[PDB]
Amino acid sequence: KVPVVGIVAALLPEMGIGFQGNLPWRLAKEMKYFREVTTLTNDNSKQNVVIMGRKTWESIPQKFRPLPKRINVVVSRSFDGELRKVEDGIYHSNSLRNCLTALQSSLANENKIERIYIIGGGEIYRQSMDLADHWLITKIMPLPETTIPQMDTFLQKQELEQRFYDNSDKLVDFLPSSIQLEGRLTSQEWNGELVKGLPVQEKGYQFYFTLYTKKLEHHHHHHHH
Ligand SMILES: NC(=O)C1=CN([C@@H]2O[C@H](COP(=O)(O)OP(=O)(O)OC[C@H]3O[C@@H](n4cnc5c(N)ncnc54)[C@H](OP(=O)(O)O)[C@@H]3O)[C@@H](O)[C@H]2O)C=CC1
Ligand SMILES: COc1cc(-c2ccc(C)cc2)cc([C@@H](C)C#Cc2c(C)nc(N)nc2N)c1
Repeated sequence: KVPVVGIVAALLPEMGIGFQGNLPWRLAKEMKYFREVTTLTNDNSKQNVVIMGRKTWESIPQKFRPLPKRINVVVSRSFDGELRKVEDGIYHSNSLRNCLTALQSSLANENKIERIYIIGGGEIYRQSMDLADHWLITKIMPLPETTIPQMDTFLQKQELEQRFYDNSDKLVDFLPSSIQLEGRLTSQEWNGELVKGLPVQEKGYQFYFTLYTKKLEHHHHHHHH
């Protein structure tokens, strides 16, 4: 009932997302996008949830966690169960799946979560292909004289493009309405792939804000009593 949206910054063509527990770039504009998208709501009385694996949590600088103005959920298999408040702004869960079911109960949530953002990392994203309704992927490309950074963690692009289609034409409409983007929508070929979205450049990189949406499903079974 509440949308589940994975959100990620990935380097094309491998969709690399990390190296040695850290982001492989430092892009203030990309990070600003991430902040605004996850923080902002259309309804002023709601907040978003951000869910992340334990290793991702531990890599966020300590001055900046928990992420402000969002409900933070950290998942670890060594936590107690399925959704527990441990500090102001921090929930622990021992289960990505059960945590999502729990967050979705209108009795627990009072219909005051707008969206649930899944914010990483590799392990968590692997498991979220079947859980997310949408993906906000920042598609990052090294400009001509930019060294490709070393990377060790990757989005599952195969499974991605299996389950989802590039719905970037509807990106602007999908974002919370107060966000302001400086690009206009833009299709560009890059190493043999169509890259469609809203362009920025910063440091040695060009990047596009894109939206992926679940492909239409055939009606095989509805459960009847
Ligand atoms: N480019 C981007 O947009 C982003 C990139 N990243 C990158 O990803 C990398 C980190 O990814 P990765 O190492 O895979 O780690 P994760 O952040 O995905 O954390 C993995 C941990 O989460 C816990 N966990 C995983 N699945 C479950 C589950 N189903 N239920 C309960 N707990 C679970 C486990 O914790 P435990 O071991 O304690 O039991 C596991 O070791 C870093 O390089 C980081 O920079 C991260 C966020 C964004
Ligand atoms: C892997 O180490 C990390 C560090 C930070 C971080 C770094 C610096 C500061 C000042 C604040 C937070 C954030 C993250 C995670 C939570 C992220 C992210 C994410 C992004 C930047 N962009 C997009 N598009 N999606 C994301 N999930 C990880």
